[PDB]
Amino acid sequence: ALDDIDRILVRELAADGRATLSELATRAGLSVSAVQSRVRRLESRGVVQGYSARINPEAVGHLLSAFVAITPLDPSQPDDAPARLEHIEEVESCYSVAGEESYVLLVRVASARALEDLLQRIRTTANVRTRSTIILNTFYSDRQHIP
Amino acid sequence: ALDDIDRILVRELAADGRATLSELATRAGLSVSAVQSRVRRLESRGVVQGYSARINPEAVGHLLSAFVAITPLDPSQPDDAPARLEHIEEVESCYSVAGEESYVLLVRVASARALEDLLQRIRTTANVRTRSTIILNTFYSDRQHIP
Ligand SMILES: CC(C)C[C@H](N)C(=O)O
Repeated sequence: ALDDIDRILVRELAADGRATLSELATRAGLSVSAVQSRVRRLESRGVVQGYSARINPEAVGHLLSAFVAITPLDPSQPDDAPARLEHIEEVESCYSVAGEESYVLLVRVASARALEDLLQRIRTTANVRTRSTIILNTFYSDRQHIP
Repeated sequence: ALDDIDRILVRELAADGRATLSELATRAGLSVSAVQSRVRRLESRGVVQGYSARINPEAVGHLLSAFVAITPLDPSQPDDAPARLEHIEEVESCYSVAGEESYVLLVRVASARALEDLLQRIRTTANVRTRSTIILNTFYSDRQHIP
């Protein structure tokens, strides 16, 4: 249930998550109260999940990033791997995936040696084997597309 | 350097892109002017790159997401696939990687049949082979860590 106004809003907020209400209003042709109200509804259905500064991972110390695919050492009991890895701050994303492995993580770390220590924490806390793909360079990311 | 006032600043902004200059400055131990100018140098030094709302992709009609691993077919040609694909909009992310493939893409798409289309386009436009891994579920996605 996304009408055209909602599409302009989510599209403007994808590009600028700090658009103020007056800017959005005068872009959608609405009152500032109507915008507030539409935005609130977007947030409470789960259309807008939240708002974030896009931080440069190199500037804060994360010089190495990697994809880690993980697969349960014993796939019999149901899977708590996402829940159990939620406590590891260096895991930034966690997806379940079709094919041979069961999840892919994106992980960020200070160095090669910090990566090896983190792979150990991952194997032990979710009881998983790991396959690691170091990222060499990010050309662009999160380029969110509203059709 | 990142003066750890700067650290409490980027942590607060990573979890809330719409925190306001006022509510920051408090939990920061500063003034709505100090806080305010700092944040402008953070965007200047490329430490915060942007602000974005986090849009749920299913809610806007991206029912299938995928990692698409790509390798150029001819190594006598310049390897420019990131630039070559930058105009295709359903490629949300592009990374060069150290593993089997040269790059990894994250792609979002309407349906299994639209993915087939998109892959064929990726292949004919960069000049690549594709190997894709279907995302079943996002448990959490860019939860940025600041040490
Ligand atoms: C989500 C996973 C436990 C499923 C498995 N990797 C498959 O492709 O069938």
